[PDB]
Amino acid sequence: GPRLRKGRMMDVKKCGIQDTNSKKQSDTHLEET
Repeated sequence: GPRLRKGRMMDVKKCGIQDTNSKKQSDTHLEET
C-alpha cells in the first residue's frame, strides 16, 4: 500500500561476488580512470 523505494531482490542466492581491488577490461583499449 504505502509507496516504497528501491531495494528489489538482487544477488541473494548467488555466492555474492566481491570486488575489493579487482579490475575489468573491454575490447576497446580502456583504462581504469
